[PDB]
Amino acid sequence: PIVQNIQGQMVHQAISPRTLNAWVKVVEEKAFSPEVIPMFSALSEGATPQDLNTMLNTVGGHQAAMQMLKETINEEAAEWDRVHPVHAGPIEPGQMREPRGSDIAGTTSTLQEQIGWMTNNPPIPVGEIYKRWIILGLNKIVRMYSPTSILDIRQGPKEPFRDYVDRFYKTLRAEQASQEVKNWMTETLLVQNANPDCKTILKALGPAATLEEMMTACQG
Amino acid sequence: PIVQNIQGQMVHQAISPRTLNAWVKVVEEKAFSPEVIPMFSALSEGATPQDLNTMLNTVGGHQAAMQMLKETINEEAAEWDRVHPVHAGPIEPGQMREPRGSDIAGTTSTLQEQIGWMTNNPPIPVGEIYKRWIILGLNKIVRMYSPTSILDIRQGPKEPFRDYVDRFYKTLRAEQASQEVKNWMTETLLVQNANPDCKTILKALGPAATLEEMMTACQG
Amino acid sequence: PIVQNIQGQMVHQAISPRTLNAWVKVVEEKAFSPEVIPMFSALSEGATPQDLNTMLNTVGGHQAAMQMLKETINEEAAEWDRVHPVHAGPIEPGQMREPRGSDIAGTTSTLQEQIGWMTNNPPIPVGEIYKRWIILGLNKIVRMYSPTSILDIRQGPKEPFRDYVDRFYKTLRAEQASQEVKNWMTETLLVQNANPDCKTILKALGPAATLEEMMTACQG
Amino acid sequence: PIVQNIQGQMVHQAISPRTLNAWVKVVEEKAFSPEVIPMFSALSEGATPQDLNTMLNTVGGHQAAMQMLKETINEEAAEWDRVHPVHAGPIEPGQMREPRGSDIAGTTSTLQEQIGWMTNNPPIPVGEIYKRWIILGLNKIVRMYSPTSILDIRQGPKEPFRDYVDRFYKTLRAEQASQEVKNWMTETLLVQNANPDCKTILKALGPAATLEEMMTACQG
Amino acid sequence: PIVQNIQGQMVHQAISPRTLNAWVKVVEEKAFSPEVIPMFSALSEGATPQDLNTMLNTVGGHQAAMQMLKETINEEAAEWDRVHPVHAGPIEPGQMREPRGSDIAGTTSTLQEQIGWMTNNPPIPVGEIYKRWIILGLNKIVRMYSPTSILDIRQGPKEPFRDYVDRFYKTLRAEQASQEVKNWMTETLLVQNANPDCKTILKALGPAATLEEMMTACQG
Amino acid sequence: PIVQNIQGQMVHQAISPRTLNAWVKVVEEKAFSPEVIPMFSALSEGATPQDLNTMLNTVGGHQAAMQMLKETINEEAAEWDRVHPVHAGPIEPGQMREPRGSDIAGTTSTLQEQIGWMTNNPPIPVGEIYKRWIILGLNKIVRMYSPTSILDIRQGPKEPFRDYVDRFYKTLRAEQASQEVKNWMTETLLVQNANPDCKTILKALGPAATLEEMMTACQG
Repeated sequence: PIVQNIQGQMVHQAISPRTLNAWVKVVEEKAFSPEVIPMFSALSEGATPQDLNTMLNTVGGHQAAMQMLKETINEEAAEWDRVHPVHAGPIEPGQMREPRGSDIAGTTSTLQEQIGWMTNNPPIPVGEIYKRWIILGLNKIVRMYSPTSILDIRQGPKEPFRDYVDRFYKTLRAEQASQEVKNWMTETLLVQNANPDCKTILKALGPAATLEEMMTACQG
Repeated sequence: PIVQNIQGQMVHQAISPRTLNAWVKVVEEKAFSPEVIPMFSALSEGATPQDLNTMLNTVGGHQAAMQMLKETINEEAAEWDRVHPVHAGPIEPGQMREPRGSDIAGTTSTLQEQIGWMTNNPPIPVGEIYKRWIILGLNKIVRMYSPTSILDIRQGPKEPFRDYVDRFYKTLRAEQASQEVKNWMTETLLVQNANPDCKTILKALGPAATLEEMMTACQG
Repeated sequence: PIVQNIQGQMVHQAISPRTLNAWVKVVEEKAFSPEVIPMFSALSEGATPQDLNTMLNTVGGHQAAMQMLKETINEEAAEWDRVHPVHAGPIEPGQMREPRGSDIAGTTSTLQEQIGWMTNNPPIPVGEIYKRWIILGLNKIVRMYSPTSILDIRQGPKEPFRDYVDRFYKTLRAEQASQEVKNWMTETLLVQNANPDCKTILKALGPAATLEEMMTACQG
Repeated sequence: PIVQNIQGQMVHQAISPRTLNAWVKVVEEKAFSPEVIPMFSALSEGATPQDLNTMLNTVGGHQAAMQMLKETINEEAAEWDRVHPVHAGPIEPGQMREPRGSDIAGTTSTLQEQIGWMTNNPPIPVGEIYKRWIILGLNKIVRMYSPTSILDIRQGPKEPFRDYVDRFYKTLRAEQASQEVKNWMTETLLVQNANPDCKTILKALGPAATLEEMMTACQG
Repeated sequence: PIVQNIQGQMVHQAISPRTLNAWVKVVEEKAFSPEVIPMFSALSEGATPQDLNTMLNTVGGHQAAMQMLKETINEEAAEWDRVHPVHAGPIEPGQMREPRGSDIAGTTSTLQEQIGWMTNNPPIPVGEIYKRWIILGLNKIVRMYSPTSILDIRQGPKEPFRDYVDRFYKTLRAEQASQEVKNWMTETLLVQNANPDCKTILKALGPAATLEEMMTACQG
Repeated sequence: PIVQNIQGQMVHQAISPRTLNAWVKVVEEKAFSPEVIPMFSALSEGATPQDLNTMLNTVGGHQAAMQMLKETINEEAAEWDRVHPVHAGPIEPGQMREPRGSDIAGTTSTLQEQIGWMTNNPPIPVGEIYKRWIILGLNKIVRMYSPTSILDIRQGPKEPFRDYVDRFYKTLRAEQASQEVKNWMTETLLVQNANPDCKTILKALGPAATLEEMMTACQG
């Protein structure tokens, strides 16, 4: 990634072997949890496109998901190249050329060019754009990987309300929806697909009640 | 997180994977207990709000408590923006914007803004307030996760006194009761809900019995 | 813990994750033994009172021993406040106030107070006093945690002599007493509860002999 | 590996034991996987040829693959020496001699020679050439180690479609071919060896459709 | 232990918890091999007597060996007090007092006195003498631990010569003898208790032969 | 061992327990293989002779190889003191004594003398010579530990070719044969001691077969 030395100039540090060891390990160990995506955001803070590509390719298995995310990367690069024109000519000092889709993807770029593009003034967030594309691809793969839909979860006769709401939130984290409508599901379906006793309890308590008090009422 | 060098000037540092690996493991290994709050408070000392958000997002399971702490953060931010109004419209040159309800948590604020806020002169303890809010949320959570109340704790006919008093102090530590009422009840409810023979022995020993005397007498 | 080193002494670093993780893991695995006393003393060499509080709060389980340690610390703090009264009236400017009985435990004090009290000229060893308090508490804990007394140790017909004396010395170390009677009790109890073969061997050797000759005598 | 940093660049540090241990573990545990080439490229980022030799010598087992790698490296070094002949006669003073074909592999060179070659002005990237040789050898190794060809892959009546396409893409990644034939062969081979139900589904969808719709079509 | 900072003055650094963790784990896991004492020498390089005392006390179990080493320490301290007189009077700056056996052992001394004694000119190797006493005690313990004597090992009819000589040297590392006589032992007992066929082979080859050629002849 | 600081001046550092534990695990884990000599050469790079002595003394088991390496060290020291006579009797002021046969290994020499020798101007590579001697000793050890000669390798009727060629190259690398004779025999013994059907198939290809062809043709 990129680090700043104590009272020194901006220098580029190599990839973290211990972090990569953890990243490969986490996927195998954790299977494919939704929390894995944040994991990538925390482990790849300020990482270069080459480091991101190495971290993606070093993963063993999930080749179908890798092909899907590569297709999404190609589509995003094509959209970027279509929305932003490309100009050619002499390169003036202090100003870099127009990055293309393949240059943002990092497949036809080099480490020195990436450093020059990320250390310019103003900086070009090529790494940030690639990381956003990667996390969007991971969100798509975790949406497709969801075994149970958001509208298919219902509280059973013997299933506790704690486990019910836990699974409901786990499916909501993996479902596809916008941020505004995201509250509508957890406000309506959470009480519309519960056990009838706690349904009546929450209806008598009030719909505007919060999760803590509604659970303390459903537990008692 | 934040480290202090021998020179005197501090810089930003990315989140180390070892701390989060331990944090994910400690939450899973220890489940939920009173000891998790201190570990959390000692492990995330001097960290940016984004690091705490990632730690609260990288946890696997128990999404109910995560939603509880998220709603607690939202309520605290609402109370903060209600009690602290923005009376100053324009911003002086060289000064950064005041942290609002959504900026104090790091939802719509980048890491550079948090760095500039925490490194100001004088510094703005946004991370400290966020840690206090998370500690209050965890207190509420461990109070909800109590298996039973303090009044229902009664020693059985053949159950030993060691595990009995252990469970008693365990369910008393997670209680939101004040120090005064806890010190008042620990002198009465411990002897009133004990083994009859031991209870009579402790009552005949005197009204100034301490912990070690009770442990030595109740086991004989 | 506080760090006294080269220029730049005005530094304070929190507890390292490796230390705290190791202490919680070792205490649970080793349960309670006389051995923990030196491990705790070595892990907390020159630590701040808040660090000791965090280390005492990180332990999970055994709430009775923790309550006994807390009440012993409170009693010793009350004794210290009784023997070292605080002076009334206004304090002199530039002179730090002496630590009170409750300030040693770190319950009503802050970080800057203990930092100024430890880095004062001359320094005030409040951390050493708190460590001695915790050591006395752990001594009382390991004394009350003794399952079998020292007099109920008798070697069986098939139990080895080495294992017998190992158990005997472990039980003797678990209990705290004056060494002047220990020198007599070890000699008047070791050579009395051995096997008949080892008993006649030590009788033919001599009571005033050393221990290594007794170990190498009845071996095998 | 080479360390290019602030003043004091003239420094050579050996390979860290942790990275070498991680390499040994990932070689022993996973044998050879299509993802080992990015692992080697990340763990050996900017290393001296001696470091590459030490990493290639610590491999456990699979002597045939190592011999294949060695002979490929020798052949490519011979080709480099043939295409880049060395100039005869005396060398100019102060100008470092060009590395020979055998000097790149580090079989007849020393540490100071390659240090001066990599730190010259302009630098000579012999380490990158050796890494290219090693990754080409690894590609040949993973192509030879292919247990089943790409045409002998047929999905059974009960095997899932996701695992089938995962195995297919894994076998395709294990083999190295031109980019202009792979996009045609995958489309002409995937929609033929699927389940009858999934075959009818994809026939109802369309040949020129994307892969995500094929994955989400016959799911469950 | 004692360390020297880069371009700094000689300062005493605190003890490392990981060292004690490795030390407690290795002794329990490896029981009492002769190499354990050597391991001790590497872990206690330049450590203060308090560090060695804590390391010995933190060991779980084996209180008999602890009592034996404490008795040896007391005997060595008494011998040092008898051979070196003790003087009293005013302490001049720059010169330390006469170290007593109780001060060499470190049971009745503090940290600052030992620091001043080890950082004086000329330095008084109190820690080195204590470490020598401790390794002598460990040698005595590992000699007592030896189940089979050096003269009781004989090669069986089906036992190979490799394991035979391995066990022979393992027992020789645990017997009580000086190096001058240890050479004669490892020269004559190796051929006196060997296999008769290999005995005749070595007699035909020659007694002055080294172990390598003797083993290569006995294998064939 | 020996580390290089950013300033430029190097200092002495004690052996880290992690490297010693890793070496012990590798020795315990893999017994003896031709691949452990590069592991030792890369793990103990730039270490004092005392560190190598401690590493060779802390190993548990296989004392025959330890005695072999000790005898080789003694023989090399004898050859050194025989070929390098001490012609200079007096020692110049400021100059250290010349390392003798017993001083080059560290038996009767302290660590300070070794530090002064390795930090001289010009430095005396005593550690490098000791490492070369240990490498030669380990070479002799792995040559002796060869199960059989190179001629006894014969592929059976049902034994596969992969494990056959793997064992062949293993015992060839463990052999003391020179680089020329190894390349001379690897073209003959591999084809003359194979499965008859495969043997004839490979002989029908020609005298210019490569390793990949031998692997792909024999398996058909």
